[PDB]
Amino acid sequence: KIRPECFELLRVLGKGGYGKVFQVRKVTGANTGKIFAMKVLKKAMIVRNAKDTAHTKAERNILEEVKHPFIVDLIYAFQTGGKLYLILEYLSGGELFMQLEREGIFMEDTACFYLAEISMALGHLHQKGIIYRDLKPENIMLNHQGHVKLTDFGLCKESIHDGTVTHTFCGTIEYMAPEILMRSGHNRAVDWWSLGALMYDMLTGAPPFTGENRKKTIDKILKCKLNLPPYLTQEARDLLKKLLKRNAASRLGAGPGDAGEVQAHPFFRHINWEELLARKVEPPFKPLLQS
Ligand SMILES: CCc1cncnc1N1CCN(Cc2nc3cc(C(F)(F)F)ccc3[nH]2)CC1
Ligand SMILES: [Zn+2]
Repeated sequence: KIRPECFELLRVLGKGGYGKVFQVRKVTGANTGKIFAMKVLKKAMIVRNAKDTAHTKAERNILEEVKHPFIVDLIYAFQTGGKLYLILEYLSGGELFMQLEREGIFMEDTACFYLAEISMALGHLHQKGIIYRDLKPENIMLNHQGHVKLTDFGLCKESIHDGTVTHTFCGTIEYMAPEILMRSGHNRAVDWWSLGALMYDMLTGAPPFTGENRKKTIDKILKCKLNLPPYLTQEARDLLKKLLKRNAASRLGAGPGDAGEVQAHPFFRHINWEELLARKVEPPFKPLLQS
């Protein structure tokens, strides 16, 4: 019978308006001593909002259904009279964002590795009719070995909440597709845009469309006049041009082949997809080894 007293609170990993994420230690039952991450959501801050209650139920359902090496695992889920609990696998490798901050710019082979693993998580989700929608570096974590882990499937993590309509404008919009920003309707092609923005950020040190303020940034994304730096490889530039297109339906990955279309691009010519999925490829960075 899984209950809050089954877990010892160790430390706070994140604090938002909707609740906290803890590192926890299981203290009862078979797994005694096992370390997990625990997300604790404030019911009363959710129960009033309609789209927030829906999103809370969706995260629960997605994570329980999905089993994939590059997507964070849900272990337990339970409720009390005021809190929702999610017990997820503890991931010790930090955020992808931290590795990018350390390095400034990734070498092509480094970027290629992360983008390739991401393309597989993305492909798996699309098979199940799930859309990720924001591939900003802070949404991607690394496991203890340094392999990719997609992890934001639930409520906005912020404390302030830009307006009270949606949660699009609460964090950075620098990796979101134009059609998300316009709310004109969208589909899985949004994830391939976003993979392109993350790629551009990895290879140049900054996202493709950044302005002084939020309005100028939005305007740059909608205009979608891509500036390809001339020192990227021919392969990297060709993939970026194909991912970062205003017209969603013409992006690489947007057709019937989905991840298959992106994976067949020459930028990924040195990737063995069976060995990658099996995690037999050594990551460029091993967080346990880092200082
Ligand atoms: C649970 C997956 C994970 C696994 N292992 C180690 N670290 C992890 N995370 C992944 C998520 N990450 C960012 C974060 N998400 C948040 C969600 C909230 C919410 F309560 F929903 F509002 C609050 C603060 C939050 N901070 C914190 C550490
Ligand atoms: Zn928000």
